[PDB]
Parts: sequence; structure tokens; C-alpha cells
Amino acid sequence: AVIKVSEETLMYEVRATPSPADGTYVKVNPPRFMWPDKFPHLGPVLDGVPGQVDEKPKVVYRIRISQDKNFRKDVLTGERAWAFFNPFQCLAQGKWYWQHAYVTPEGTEEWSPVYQFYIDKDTPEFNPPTLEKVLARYPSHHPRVLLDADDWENIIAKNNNNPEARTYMDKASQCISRPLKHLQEEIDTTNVVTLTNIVQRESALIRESRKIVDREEANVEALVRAYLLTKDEKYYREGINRLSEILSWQKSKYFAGDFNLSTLLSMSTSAYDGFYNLLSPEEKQLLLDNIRKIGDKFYNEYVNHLENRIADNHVWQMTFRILTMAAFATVGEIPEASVWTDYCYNEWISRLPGLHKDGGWHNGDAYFHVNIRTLIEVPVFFSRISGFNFFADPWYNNNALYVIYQQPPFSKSGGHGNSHEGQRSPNGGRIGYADALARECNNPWAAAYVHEIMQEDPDILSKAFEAKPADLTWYRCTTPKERPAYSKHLSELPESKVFKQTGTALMNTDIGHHANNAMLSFRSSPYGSTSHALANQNAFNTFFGGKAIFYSSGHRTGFTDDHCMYAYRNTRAHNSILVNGMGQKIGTEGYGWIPRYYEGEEISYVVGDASNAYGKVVSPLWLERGRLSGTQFTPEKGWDENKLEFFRRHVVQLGRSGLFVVYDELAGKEPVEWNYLLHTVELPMEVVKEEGGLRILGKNKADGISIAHLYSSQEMTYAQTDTFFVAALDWKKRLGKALPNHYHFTATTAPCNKVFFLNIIDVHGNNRADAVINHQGNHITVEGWVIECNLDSEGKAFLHIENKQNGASLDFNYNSNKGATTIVDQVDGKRIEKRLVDSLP
Ligand SMILES: O=C(O)C1=C[C@H](O)[C@@H](OS(=O)(=O)O)[C@H](O[C@H]2[C@H](O)[C@@H](NS(=O)(=O)O)[C@@H](O)O[C@@H]2COS(=O)(=O)O)O1
Ligand SMILES: [Ca+2]
Ligand SMILES: [Ca+2]
Repeated sequence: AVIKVSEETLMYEVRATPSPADGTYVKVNPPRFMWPDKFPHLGPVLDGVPGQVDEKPKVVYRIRISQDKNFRKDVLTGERAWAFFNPFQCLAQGKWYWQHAYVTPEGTEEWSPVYQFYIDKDTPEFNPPTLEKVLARYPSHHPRVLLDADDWENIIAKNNNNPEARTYMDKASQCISRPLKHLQEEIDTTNVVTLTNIVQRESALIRESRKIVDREEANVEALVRAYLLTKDEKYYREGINRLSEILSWQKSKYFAGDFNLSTLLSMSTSAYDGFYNLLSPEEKQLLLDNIRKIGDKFYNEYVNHLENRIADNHVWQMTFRILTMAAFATVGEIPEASVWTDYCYNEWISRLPGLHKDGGWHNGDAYFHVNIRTLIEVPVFFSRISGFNFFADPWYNNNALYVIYQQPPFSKSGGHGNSHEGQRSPNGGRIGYADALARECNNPWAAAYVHEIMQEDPDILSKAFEAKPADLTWYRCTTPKERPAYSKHLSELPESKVFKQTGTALMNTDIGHHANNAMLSFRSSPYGSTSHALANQNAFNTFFGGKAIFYSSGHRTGFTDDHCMYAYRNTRAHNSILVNGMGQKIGTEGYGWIPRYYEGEEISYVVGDASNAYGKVVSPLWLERGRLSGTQFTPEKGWDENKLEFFRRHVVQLGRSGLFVVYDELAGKEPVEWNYLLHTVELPMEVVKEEGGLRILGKNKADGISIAHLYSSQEMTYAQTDTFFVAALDWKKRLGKALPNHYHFTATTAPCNKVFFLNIIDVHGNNRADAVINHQGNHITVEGWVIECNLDSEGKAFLHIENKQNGASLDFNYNSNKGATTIVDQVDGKRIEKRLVDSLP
């Protein structure tokens, strides 16, 4: 029942294995074929500072696919400049064989081993049309990307009475005859020049230049759309005026980072497609010169790189969509765009949207939003030009649940990924996204999220959020789809949701009534702590009424700076466990996973395994970032030789009571001191001895309470502090100072090879008084729950929880259950029994 994983990593920064995997049943027909590059390529390690980069040869691959193992009969073949292939047909049922080849510059083939896969009668079909079909019917007229010329007059008429459309003309009109100065006059470099660390200095230059570029992009895009909605050429004249000035900034020493360059490509695409029929020969050459130059630069960066990165952030967020639209804007007009369209259309189909197929966002709460326009605009565009529904990808309906559970109405987000602490309430961008999912997928839960939130806040779409990567106003101006009618209520959702592949879980007592909702989030993820993800495997957070109590601490001050590495990403910042003060490895190697779980009604359950997440940092990507950034991955900073053999954290939701039980199994290869952590981010914790353990009271500045009743198989000492491991200096801001302190509780055990912790957490607000924990009859009772467990370092772990009155129970043991967890639950008046065993992700 208990699976042990012995892998150095579960996910790879750079693809190491073929998909579909050897001997597997594919999850979709046709399969999406992908394989590692002949010359595996990590590429630049940072936006501002590339680091050591290898050559990336142009290459040719081949593929053959057949139910005939000797590849003689009915063989599908392909040749590509990149390591992915789409058959564009549904394959027959049964067993299949395939292999891919690298073709040397001399014409020699290096064939892979022959791999096998199976197609079932049950295998889902998701078969978008060939690019040849799409281009055959693609019109040569402009506009054809921002909208279609045939639909132009209708879109104008429909928006004459759309108050959302008025904002473009208002914003654009402010620009007219209002000169834009040159970059060097608009930019603020007064902070940049004070910085001596090159990663920080270059990062700040990126930030300062993007401030100006992004401000002006909003102007240029408003000018293009104002022209499309009115046909008043004053918007064309100023649009060309303003864009010409921005383009002239190209070669400035201040014009830094790839988003700025992609922004030039994007605006050039909008002005070219939108103003096409008005362009003078010089204006057209200007726009086309820049499309060619910048599109070629990004294609050359992506190819033999993007497709095999675990995820390439700036590309997935904005930059891929931007090449896609530039390619479809100019296909048939410039030769280069044939290659770009081929690449982008196939790469989307190959592996997008998303990384985790359960719908979770790998990079967490904040960065999800930076993908919103990409997640919607690309498949909307592909769908209308192809006549095929790209939203039939099951990821979208799965992602709808992530949107709701990860940040319920008017609620603090669950606490994952860089900048998680700033996500306090669903913003207009998130609402615009759920709105699109509701329309494109006819998803009643997404519809409920939008309807119930707009009921309380009618103006939410117009509130504050970063427009550049997330604003869907233009989508709303141009879609012929209406919002579906409100049907399901959020209150009809399951109390808990587990994302097994993402490695996260959300538990709620009242998700459909946010102000009364006691909530716990959990992470133990195969993605580890690379990219924007944190080193928080087996970490939980708690919330009441949509405000956090026990919560991951620290501030997002950068991407690789000392505060981030030592006090924010670092395991010491989170509600998890340290080993002799040492934390989880930075990178994909610091992974966790969720071996078993149960989403129920009277009881819910999730387990995280972080047994392999600790030790020395070995990720070549993060070792290079560390070298460049001045990071020290040393025992003094929190990383040392691994001592951890086993770490499972069992998390039990006690129905809708607001009570959660957290039970830990820990084993080390030698006696160690175990450090049990809790943090709060508004007010200090209050600690007192309680029976044979500790009571840790957390509270926020509002109604929120979370009380940990913590027991261990060993004697514990404790301490609290207000200080971060290193100051949260906001170095990115002019005269930036230290950001506000948080609060850090640590219980430390006597040295031992094995330890168990029981933590009964009481999460509530003004809805009820604290729960009373009774220590009677050599077990523990609370509100009709009886809780028994092993708190004996020399005994076998077990956890037995039962509410006789509600008919719920959970039994984890290594004796009669043989490592399994058995559940009894009541769902709609029916007794439900489950036996849970481990499964890999
Ligand atoms: O949009 C982002 O993903 C992002 C915005 C910023 O460029 C940067 O954040 S920061 O202000 O804290 O520096 C950060 O960019 C990363 C990016 O995510 C990385 N992509 S990855 O290789 O897939 O992980 C990579 O490009 O490095 C960037 C930072 O470069 S730096 O600014 O020179 O330090 O996140
Ligand atoms: Ca992201
Ligand atoms: Ca995270």
C-alpha cells in the first residue's frame, strides 16, 4: 500500500524521456509525440543575465509510427526541425510502435529504441485540423487577427452601445497631439545606478524600462482598438506616431529584457493588422521590418528549447502568444511566417495549455494571472479560423475548479508561488478569465463564480489589476457568445478538491459562503521548488472568512535575491518541517507528491510525501543562478547533506467543523533535531503549555483565529521570533526599505531517529468559540470526534479518527490495514467505504 520513490527528480527542467511514455495507454487520440533534443538545451538562465549558454545547432528529426513493428505496413512518417509531432488523425485501436530519429548534417539517421503505446475504445479523441486546412481557408484581407474584416461592421455596430468599448476612445483621445518623449527622458534610472550586483542592477533596469514601455503599449493598443471601433483616422495617425517613437527606443542601452522586445512585436502586429489598409509604403515597411526582425529572434530562441523546457515562463505568459499573432498576421506575406505558424500551431497542440493536466497552475497564485490572455486569446483565435473548438481540451474545465478553489470569492489566495502574499481578493482579470471559461466551455461553476462575485461587487471587472497580460475587454467586445445563465451555486461544490498532478489540496467548510469559510490549503508537489514555486512541500496554510491566519511568511522582493532564497522560497518560511534547521533543495529535486487522498462530505483527507525533498542543492539551473546572484547554498544558509529517510504529512478535514488534524511520520538516517514550524503575518502567536503538549494561538487583525494543539512523540522546546533569516529589503524600489516583519514559531524536539507529531488545528472566527480539546481515556476527543494515534518513536505509525454521531471515520495503520488508509463517510444518506493506497503522479 505504501510506495517508495527513489528518483533524483520527478520532473525535468529539460526533457529527458519520450512522450507518450513506453508501454503506456495514451490519454488522448491522436497522441502528442515529444522527445528529448539531440542536444538538450537549457538556454539562458535569467532574463537580464544569460549566464553560460551552449551552442544550439539547427537540427532535423524524423518519426515513424505503425501498428506493424517492422514499420512496413500503414506507417505514419514525419520530418520536423523540432522534437514534437502531431499526426492530425485519430489512430486505430490496439498496440502501436514508434521511434524518432536525429538526422546528422551528413544525412545519417540515429534512430531511437522502438517505443510502444496503446489506444483503447475508451481513449478520448481531441483531433484539431491540419495547419494546411486552416491556412487554405485563411483570408488574405486585413484585419484578420484582431478581428476579421467580414465581421468588422457588425462588431462596430454591436459596440456602439457597449460602455466597455467607450474606454478605448477615452484613453486614446487623451494621447492625441500629446507628444511622447524619448526613453532616456521618461525612464527613471536613479535606483538602477545604485546597484552593484549585476543580477539586481539588470533586473531593476528591466523593471524601470518596462514601466515606460508598458504604459505606452496600453496607449498604442487603445489607439488601434479605438480605430477599429470608430474608423476615425485620428486614432490611426496618433497610433502610428506613438508606435514609431517607441520602436525608435529599440537600440537604447535602456531597452532591456525580452518582454520589452516582445512588446514591440505585439504593437507592430496590432498596428499592421488594424491599420493595414491605411499604411503608407514607409509605414508598412517599418512595421514589417520589425515583425521580421523580432519574430525571427523569438522563433530562434524557442526552437529546440521551449518545447522541452519544463515551462518557459516569459514565453508561456506572453511571448508565445505574441509570436503566434505576428505569424498569423503575416503568413503568406513574409516567408519567415510560414515557419513561425508551423511551429506555434503545432507547439500549442503538442502540449498547451498548462503543465499540470489536472488544471492546477504550476507557478502559483499570482503568476496564473500573467497567463490569462494567452490561455484565452490563443484558443479563441485558433477556434475561429479553424472551425474547431480548441476549448474541448479537458484542461479548461479542470482549470475552472482551480480558479475557484485556489481563491474563493472575496478571499485570500491559497498561498502558493512567488508573490502569493499580495493576492488578497479575486481581481478583475481573474473574473474576466472565469467569464471567458463560462462562455467558451459552458462551465456552470465558472458561471457561478462570476455571477456570485458580481452580485456582491458589480464593478469588479473595472477594478485594479495588471492589464497587460490579463485584460479580456477586447475579447468581450468581439465574442458573439453570451454569459450562460446562472445555474449551479458555489455552495453545491465539494468541500475539498485535490489536484494530484499539481500536488495541491484545498479544504473548505463553507466555500459557497466565503465569510463563514474555514479553509486549509496544502502542497506536496512533483514540480518541487523551481521557477516561481516555493520550497514548501508538506506545508499548509489556514484561513477564515477569506483572510489568512497560519501562513507562509516572507516577502517576494525578487527572483534570486538573498531574502527570496533564505527567507521566502526557503522551507524555513513555511508551515512545514526542518531537519537540524535544514530545508528543502531548490529546484525540481526538492519534490513532494500526494500518494493518496479522499474528497468527501463528513470527512476529507490528503497525504503529502516529502521524503526526498531535502539535502544539498544540485540543480544545475539553480546552481548557475546562485553563482550569478551571490547565493550560498551552504549549511549556514539552510542546506546540508540529507538526513531525511521519510516524511509523510496526513491532513484530515473534520467535516465542516473548522477542525483539521495534521499527523506527521518522520524518520531520519541518524538521530536529528526536528523543527516544527508555524508562521503568522499580522500579529505574534501566543504560546502556552497545554496538557502534554503546546497550544499555539494564531490570529489576524480581523475576526480570524487558528489554534494549533501540538503534540509529539518526543519532548519539545519552542521559541518565537519576529525576525527574518535576512531582511526583506525592497531593493527594486527607489530608496526601498525593509518590508514588514512576520512571526515565526519553531518547536524543536530532542534528537531522535524517528518522531511523530499530532496537530489538531481549530480554525474559526466570530462564528463560534474555541473548540475544547479533551484528553480522556488515553485518547483525545473534540466535538464528538475521537482521535487516536501513535506518538511513540519506537512504535508503528497509526491514526484513527471517528465521529460516531456523523458516521465518519479514518483508519491509517501498518497492521491490519497493511499501510492503507480506510475511510467511512456519509454521502447523501449513504454509507461510503473506501480503502486508500498509494499511487504515483
Ligand atoms: O513574468 C515573470 O515570470 C517574471 C517577471 C520578471 O521578469 C521576473 O521577476 S522579478 O521581478 O522578481 O525579477 C521573473 O522573470 C524570470 C523568469 O520567470 C524566468 N523564466 S524561467 O527560466 O522559465 O524560470 C527567467 O527568465 O528569469 C527571469 C528573471 O530574470 S532577471 O530579471 O534577470 O533576474 O518573473
Ligand atoms: Ca507562469
Ligand atoms: Ca508554491
